[PDB]
Amino acid sequence: QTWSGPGTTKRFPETVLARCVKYTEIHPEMRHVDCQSVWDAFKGAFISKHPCDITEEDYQPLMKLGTQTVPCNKILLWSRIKDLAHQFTQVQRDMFTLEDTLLGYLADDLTWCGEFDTSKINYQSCPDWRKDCSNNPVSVFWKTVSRRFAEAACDVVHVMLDGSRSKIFDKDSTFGSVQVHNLQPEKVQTLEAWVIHGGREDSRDLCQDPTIKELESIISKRNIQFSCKNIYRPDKFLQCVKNPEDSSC
Ligand SMILES: NC(=O)c1ccc[n+]([C@@H]2O[C@H](COP(=O)([O-])OP(=O)(O)OC[C@H]3O[C@@H](n4cnc5c(N)ncnc54)[C@H](O)[C@@H]3O)[C@@H](O)[C@H]2O)c1
Repeated sequence: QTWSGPGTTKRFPETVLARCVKYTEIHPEMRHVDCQSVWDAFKGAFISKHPCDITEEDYQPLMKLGTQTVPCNKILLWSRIKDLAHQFTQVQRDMFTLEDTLLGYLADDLTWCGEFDTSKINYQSCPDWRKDCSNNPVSVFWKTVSRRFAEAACDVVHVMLDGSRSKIFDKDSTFGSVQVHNLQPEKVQTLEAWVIHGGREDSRDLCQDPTIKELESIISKRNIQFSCKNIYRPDKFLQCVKNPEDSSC
């Protein structure tokens, strides 16, 4: 092991390519996209580069090719609750997480890195953001696209949070550290948090949690309004999303 983190996901190239093909077949706005070109831009960002010396500039060709206009008022951010967030947008096709854009979809759940001294993809190990270095191919990609997604948002921006974390709002998460600080005060009217409950019996009003007050305070300073909703039963939440024209929802 050079690095502490998992190596590049097996079949990474085929996977990105196949994801690109699938995405561009499904999403008509991205029909102009040449997936081979996308892949080549993606590779170019990290191949032959030291995996602790990646910059946002490295991903600019990919950002260019992956240019996508998402409805700015229909953005769902999330933190620590990836699965519910995606289940939600799979059904509420009106709304978009980052992983519902081409670039986020290409990269979701994947790891990748290269090596400085060669042009090969490193399937053995990749830098861990913590135990190794922060400017790695994965962390730099996610910070860049997460920032740009946040910059794109307008009107009411929603964020799904895991109410079972004990830092429900975590300043150190990508949401907390990058996206909160890149919501444009000129465009964003309200950030509304949906705090997802995840455990036994009748729960507190988690919108009163100190970390939520922290989030509210941060965003208020940025001249953006804050709203918060408890989602007490995520299972019933999704069921209501799947069939909304139904009493009890
Ligand atoms: N799809 C993703 O894996 C991804 C990663 C980072 C950020 N984001 C965007 O930011 C928000 C969620 O990120 P979050 O950190 O608040 O929630 P989170 O802590 O749950 O992170 C989501 C995933 O990204 C990984 N991750 C988080 N920060 C990372 C970093 N700096 N370097 C490498 N991997 C990292 C985590 O291990 C986890 O698998 C969402 O709005 C999302 O669209 C998505």
